[PDB]
Amino acid sequence: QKPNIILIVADDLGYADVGFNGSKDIITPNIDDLAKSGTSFSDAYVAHPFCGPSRAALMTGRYPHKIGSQFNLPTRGSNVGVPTDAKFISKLLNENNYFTGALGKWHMGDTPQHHPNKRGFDEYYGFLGGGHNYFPDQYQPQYKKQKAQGLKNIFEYITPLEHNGKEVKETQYITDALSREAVNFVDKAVNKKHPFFLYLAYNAPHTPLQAKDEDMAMFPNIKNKDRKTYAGMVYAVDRGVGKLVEALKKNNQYDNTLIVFMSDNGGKLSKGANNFPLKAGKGSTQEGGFRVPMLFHWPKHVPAGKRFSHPVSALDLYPTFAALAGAKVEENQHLDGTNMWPAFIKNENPHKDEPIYALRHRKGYSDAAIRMNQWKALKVNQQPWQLFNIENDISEKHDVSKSNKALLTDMVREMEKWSWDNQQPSWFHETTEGVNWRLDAMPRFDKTFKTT
Amino acid sequence: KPNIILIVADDLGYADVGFNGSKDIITPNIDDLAKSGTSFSDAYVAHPFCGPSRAALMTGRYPHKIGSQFNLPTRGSNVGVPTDAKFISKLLNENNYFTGALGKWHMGDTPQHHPNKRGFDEYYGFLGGGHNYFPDQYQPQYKKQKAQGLKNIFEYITPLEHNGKEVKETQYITDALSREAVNFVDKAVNKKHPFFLYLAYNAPHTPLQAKDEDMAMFPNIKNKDRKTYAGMVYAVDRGVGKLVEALKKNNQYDNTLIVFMSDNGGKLSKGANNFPLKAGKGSTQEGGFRVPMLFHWPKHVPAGKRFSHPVSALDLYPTFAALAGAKVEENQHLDGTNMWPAFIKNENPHKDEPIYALRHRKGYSDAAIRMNQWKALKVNQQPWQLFNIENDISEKHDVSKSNKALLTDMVREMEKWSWDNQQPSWFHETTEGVNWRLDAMPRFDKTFKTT
Amino acid sequence: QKPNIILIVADDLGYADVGFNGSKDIITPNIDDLAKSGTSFSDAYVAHPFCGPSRAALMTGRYPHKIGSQFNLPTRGSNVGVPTDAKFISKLLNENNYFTGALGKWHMGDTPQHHPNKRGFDEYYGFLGGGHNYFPDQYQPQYKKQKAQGLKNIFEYITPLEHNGKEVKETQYITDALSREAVNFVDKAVNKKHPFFLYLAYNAPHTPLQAKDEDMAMFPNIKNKDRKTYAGMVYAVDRGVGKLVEALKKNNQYDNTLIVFMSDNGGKLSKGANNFPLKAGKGSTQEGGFRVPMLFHWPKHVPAGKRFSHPVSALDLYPTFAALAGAKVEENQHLDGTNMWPAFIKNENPHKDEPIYALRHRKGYSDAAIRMNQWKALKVNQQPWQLFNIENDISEKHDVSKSNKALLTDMVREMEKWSWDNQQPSWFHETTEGVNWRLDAMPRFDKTFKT
Ligand SMILES: [Ca+2]
Ligand SMILES: [Ca+2]
Ligand SMILES: [Ca+2]
Repeated sequence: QKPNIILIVADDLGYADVGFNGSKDIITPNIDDLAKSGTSFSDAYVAHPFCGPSRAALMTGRYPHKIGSQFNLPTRGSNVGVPTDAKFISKLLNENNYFTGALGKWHMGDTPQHHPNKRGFDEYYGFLGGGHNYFPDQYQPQYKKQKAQGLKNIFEYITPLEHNGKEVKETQYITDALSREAVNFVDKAVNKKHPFFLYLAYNAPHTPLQAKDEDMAMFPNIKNKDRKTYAGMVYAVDRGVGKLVEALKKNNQYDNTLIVFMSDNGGKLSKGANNFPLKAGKGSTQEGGFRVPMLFHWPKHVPAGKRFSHPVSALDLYPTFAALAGAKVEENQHLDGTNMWPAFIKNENPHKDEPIYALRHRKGYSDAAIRMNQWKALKVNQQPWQLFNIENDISEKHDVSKSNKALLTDMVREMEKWSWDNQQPSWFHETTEGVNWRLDAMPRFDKTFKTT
Repeated sequence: KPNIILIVADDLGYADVGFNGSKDIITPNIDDLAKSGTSFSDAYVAHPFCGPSRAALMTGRYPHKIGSQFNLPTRGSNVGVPTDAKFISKLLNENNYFTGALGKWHMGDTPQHHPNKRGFDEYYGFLGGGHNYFPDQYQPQYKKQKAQGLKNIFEYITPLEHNGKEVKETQYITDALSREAVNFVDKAVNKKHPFFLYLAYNAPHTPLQAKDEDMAMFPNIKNKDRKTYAGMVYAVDRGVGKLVEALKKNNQYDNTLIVFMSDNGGKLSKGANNFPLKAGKGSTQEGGFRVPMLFHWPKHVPAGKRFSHPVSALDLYPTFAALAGAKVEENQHLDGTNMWPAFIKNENPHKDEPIYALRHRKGYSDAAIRMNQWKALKVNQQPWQLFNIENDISEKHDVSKSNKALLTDMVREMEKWSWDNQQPSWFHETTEGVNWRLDAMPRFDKTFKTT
Repeated sequence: QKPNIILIVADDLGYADVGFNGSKDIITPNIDDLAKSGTSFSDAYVAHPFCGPSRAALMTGRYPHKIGSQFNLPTRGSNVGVPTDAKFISKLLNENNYFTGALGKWHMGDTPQHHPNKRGFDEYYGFLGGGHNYFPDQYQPQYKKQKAQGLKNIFEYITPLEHNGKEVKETQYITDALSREAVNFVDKAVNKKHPFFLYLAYNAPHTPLQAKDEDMAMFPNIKNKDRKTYAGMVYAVDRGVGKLVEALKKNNQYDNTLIVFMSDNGGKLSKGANNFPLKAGKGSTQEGGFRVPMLFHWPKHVPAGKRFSHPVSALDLYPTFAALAGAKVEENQHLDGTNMWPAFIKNENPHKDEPIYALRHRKGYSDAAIRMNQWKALKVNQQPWQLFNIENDISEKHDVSKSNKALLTDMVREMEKWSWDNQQPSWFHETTEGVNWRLDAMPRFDKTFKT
């Protein structure tokens, strides 16, 4: 009776780069099949506008700020990671009988205690850092050359992939390999006779922009070189989703599986993505940076052919997956999301009269976002707080703060209140970022929460 | 095992009760408890303002040791006095006591920081730093703001609660809290365990709002604010009388230890008087953290006496624990002492031991050390001063120049004591925390410099 | 079957100040006996180039940076110490049946929970601070005079020694007393019928430079006054080692005991030491500061008359002692060392293709060191990173970074990677050091890891 759960996460997939969310040029039929026979979300938000903190939030069900994970891990490697006392959704499900697998991108710590096998994943196949070169014919020779030279700090994008701690020699284009291993996983799950949970973390369409010629050949009308490469990268994900769906059907798993497909953040416009109609992209507190595509699919439980128009947070997946699995959640875990299912079924706002936050730090100041009901408050580029009616003004073109003073001020002060239990960052993505953090007396919330 | 009542007035000045020298405000019911018990001429709180003082009372620890050196953010927060420091209420509750808290909290409004999770079976009051006194005034303002859609409403006008459910209060807040203190000790009769009551009045803290009937009792007080203040204190005294008539009615009075005190010194610009002490609220001068206190407990606490040796608010935790038969573990790191053995023998419970105060400011800190007859003072970025506080209670005569070695030794022991102070877990305003970080605080290089 | 273990640690013993490690002037025959019938180490490194952090590392098996112990404890006293959640090697061995003793210098916290008896030492005899005056005839009168004056913050070098928390009145030159108590310990261990572990932490030859006339009389050819005093101090250690060895033989303990003799850091050149052929000394990331003498001795298990030429870290003693004792180590402990025994027996590098680090903080910047295989990277005096082939260039005279850019950069980046789990310091050795730490936004790893 308890359903299987598949969380598919594309990396830097732009808002307009799947068909079901308005793509005019990239075609994603297998992903679209899941949308057409399920529900898509027009107001889905991640907890942070870039990779590491967004992913920390997905797994922990907590705003990354609450657990010191506001920054990506140090790009050249580290002995730190998402804190081990915050129980991952995989570990919870595993403790309630689920068979658990994770594939592809991790970027939440490479130490023994931060490794997927210790965060409640029985199976893991992928690469532990922030991304990876896509062609083994290219990356394996570079790693061979650097290792034989004696070097220990080798760029994590060319290191060998692993399976449960043992290295492997990958042969296929990485997107295809991860898809293949997703098939292998759900095939292994047939014999287990428990429900299963799969975290499928594709690196596509994250840099570097490397695509197969066979995928790029499907977009002859895309004249721009990078956009074409990107299109091929996304299509490879779509082929993967089709390959996984044929395997689920083969095993009679398809009907009792909740599939969630989403992005971890907004697309990067300078690396082939499109976020139409949203402003800006990756790393912004504008909508482009943390409003993402999402679909649910689960026959007879998730309504087919619908589009859910109320705010949903990536933080909601933790308690929602838990509720659907029959897993008790303790109050000592401090989950920032909500079980969105009661409100989803009744077609009501699961965050009625409640804020959804984004807060991205920069050098000496912070950009911020608040989404509640129809309203979107925006703090960006050291400007005064702006307010938009995001239902009417999705592109954030018309600041109506001047005629809503009390409402905006109230929203900012509630964020100010919310800020106090944010931990100091446990790391930064670069050594100079942490020096500057300390030099600038951060967080400079005097700037961030100043009002009229 | 005795019942225990800790009554705490908020910003009650040193000279604003009769038993501690008031010439103008009259407090007969409070004075009754003094007359038939023991008052304390050298009683000190752990910090010269509300939040950290109260954190210390409940935890038995200097607030600096647990990151609670500042009042909680004035516009609300998700933080509070850390949950791993067990409150005296929780300890007593685990040793069979029925536990109640009334009025002011100001130690965290989250589920895990709420009174019901800090070991209080009953709670009636308001969770923030204070409250407007008249429901006729505050409830319409809250109705208007709530219907407007606003979520960050000023905590002084929000509705009071009883164990997490809201209520619609009808009386002047001081009288309501007194009434609920009666209701509590009445509920305690049927329980047949001993009880503990934390009665945290907001009077005479701002705003200065008094009943006309109380102000009418001070026709000779010409100053408007002092009159209002006087009426506010008198309302507390009426409350204490109403509680005492209830204790007698239930035959609880004879087996109850009542402690009446202030959380800190009075604020001179808001109607208080701290005579004969210098300065007031927030100072490391005596005015800021030397407070009135009485114990009352028939046959156990001597009647009509005045105890002249130093006592700390930190002492109430282990002293209440000892009197209740509650074991205290060393892993708790209590900074106070069980003052009862020394109290009975009329000896100094802190003989040859310092009592500290340390209040932070913008880019520097003021400090105080009280040991035996001596009072060391660091204030206003001046050199350390020393006073013989037995002879010189008003701190008029700095005798540091002729006691160099002693002063230096005292400061160095404070310097030693400072190292396990945690970084603050919050500040009362966002700018205070920014400045803390900008100024590289604590600037203990200034605070512990000697010559 | 399970061996006894003795860790003898001299304090600030210079690289060239024992015979077995090249001394031409100081003579140390009993120490040399252990070298001659065992193995010495030419490439032995401690975890930090000064006392407190080095010792924290020895006991915890962790780089002191990982546990907030990068600085010596506050010189005038404190309520902090090496964190209690990092299990000491003594506690581990004690939990696996060993009888445990510690002698002399502690300098890892003087509070109840940081005291030797709570860090897994059944027996303790010594002084809790960073050093001590050597002659009871001199120091006890000064302490008597200051205590009777009323002072509480008395210089830790003159305070009385203790035995398991009770004070004593020591009569002998401190080095001789500690040696005597080491005898007393191994005599007490005979009756126990378990294996034993002894941490013998001499303060010699740390300042102050105080020696017996009888020891100084053995070096008539040393014309320099301080070097002679120093020589006598080291000789007193050597007499102690002989006195301990005669006791081990008397009890038939000698043959089944692993004796490790080492220094906690490099010698201080301005206080009588010699670090030949190494550059600089105490507190430097040059070799002089953290490359130290070490010998192992254990008959039939440790090869006799050999000299091990591969890198060994003080961090290795924790897991190596554990493995030899049959004590399981959990991964949750985060040991930074390795069990060096498999590689030691095969005469292979126990840290093949693995770095050994040093990182000493200063005012506004940090000096650093990396030792891997033949290479030594050096960050000193705010200069660019240097690289030496330490096999060819032990004195660090010839920077070959200009022709090995990729290798140096790779080494620094691996240190940069390693730095991220370093905790903020939990204390500093002086109040102004911590203020400056905060003012200068430390750690300034932007300077420390620039390439
Ligand atoms: Ca991403
Ligand atoms: Ca107060
Ligand atoms: Ca030393």
